[PDB]
Amino acid sequence: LPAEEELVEADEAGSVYAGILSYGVGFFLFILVVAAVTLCRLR
Amino acid sequence: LPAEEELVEADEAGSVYAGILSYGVGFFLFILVVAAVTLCRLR
Repeated sequence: LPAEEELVEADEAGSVYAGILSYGVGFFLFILVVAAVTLCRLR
Repeated sequence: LPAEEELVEADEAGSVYAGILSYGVGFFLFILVVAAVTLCRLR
């Protein structure tokens, strides 16, 4: 019962740097809905 | 599910992924000055 050679995958700049994206992306979405409403209501 | 995540010292997402950050970060700065002014001028 030999073992079949199985490839491996390493994690790099995936879930590490992504933590910083939440700031730009997260703020983008929140700003889109926030600015849109605040701006629309200002009209 | 034998597979799992891991962290190691390496260089990645140098000037490649950074291109996507410009969207979040860039919009953040532009939104800060834009929203601030638009909001301030509101009242």
